[PDB]
Amino acid sequence: IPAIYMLVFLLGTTGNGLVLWTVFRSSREKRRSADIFIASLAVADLTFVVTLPLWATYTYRDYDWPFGTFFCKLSSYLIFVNMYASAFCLTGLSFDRYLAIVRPVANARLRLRVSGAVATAVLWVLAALLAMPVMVLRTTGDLCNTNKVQCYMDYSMVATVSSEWAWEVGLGVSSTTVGFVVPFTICLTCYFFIAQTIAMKKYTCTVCGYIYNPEDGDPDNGVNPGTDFKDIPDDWVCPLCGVGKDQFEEVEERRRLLSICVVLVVTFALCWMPYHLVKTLYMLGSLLHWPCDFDLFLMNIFPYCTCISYVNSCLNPFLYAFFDPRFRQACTSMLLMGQSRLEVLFQ
Ligand SMILES: COc1cccc(OC)c1-n1c(NS(=O)(=O)[C@@H](C)[C@H](O)c2ncc(C)cn2)nnc1-c1cccc(C)n1
Ligand SMILES: [Zn+2]
Repeated sequence: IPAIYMLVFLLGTTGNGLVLWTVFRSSREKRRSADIFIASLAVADLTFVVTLPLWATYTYRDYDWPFGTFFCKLSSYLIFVNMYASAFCLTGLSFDRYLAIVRPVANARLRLRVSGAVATAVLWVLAALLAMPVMVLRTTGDLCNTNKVQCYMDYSMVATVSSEWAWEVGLGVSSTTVGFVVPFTICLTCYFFIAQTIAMKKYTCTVCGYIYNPEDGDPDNGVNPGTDFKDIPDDWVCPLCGVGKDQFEEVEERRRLLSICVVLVVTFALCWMPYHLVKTLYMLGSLLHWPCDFDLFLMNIFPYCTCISYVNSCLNPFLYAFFDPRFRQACTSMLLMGQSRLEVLFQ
């Protein structure tokens, strides 16, 4: 348990430090549309790793904060700011893939570069405003131990004499809504509309090169616009060379940007679902009144839920090295940079 957290800090600073460097090293006119959200995700994951030496020492001494009041406020604020920001970056990535693949409006009216620049400014402004009450409510002090001080959320500042639970559940449910429920629903809607257009795959002639598009079809021969290639009558031949349906190959479009988007979302959902499910169940446990044995599990699973959420911060650079070919190409170029460095030092 303590050795695992120490490994995350080592893989986080070097991992996210590489991701941030690879995007910045790329040319001004050679940058991808998704790169603006990739760079912002790297900044969010990097600052998330900076809060680990404050959190790991706190867990070692079993809930003890020897840093201060301002450090308890800032670290807790940065943890939640980056919690919303990383989720909003994936929302931007999914919407970027939606506007490009689906295309709801005209190509000139879409403004993909403009929309991306607007979304990145709005997400960083929202993440700071939404996580703002966290910094205000967080304060250091003795709870029961007296000799050992702990950094906790003190609801007494805004709540009345009995509405202390109401604010914990009020801010708690909204955090799951803003940070997971709303972004994941947009993520699911984007993926659904993307798969909807892809559903009817293109077929190309291996003889002449006729690119059959299911959207346009072939109304000159009899194929209605919207007919799938498999739904086409068996008597139909190529309108350019007259070859059978058996001489056509399926267009397996190498959608690399969607592969980076899906993998990052799936891994995020696997690392954010146990943290958000245990939290919501604990908040609902006081209102719905769940059994004594059920609440005992959630209290012991939660410190491990915060562990797997920290894993996601250092797991992302590994995913860029397995599915993204652009990051793999810049990695080899980084060793070539070190090869010219050793060649310039001796010549
Ligand atoms: C803002 O970081 C903190 C700093 C110090 C202590 C903390 O506490 C565990 C957090 N913290 C908090 N506070 S909490 O809301 O008061 C929390 C204690 C809540 O009462 C609760 N829920 C579920 C159960 C079963 C019991 N009790 N919630 N999440 C995190 C967190 C931590 C690390 C990484 C991530 C992604 N998140
Ligand atoms: Zn043909």
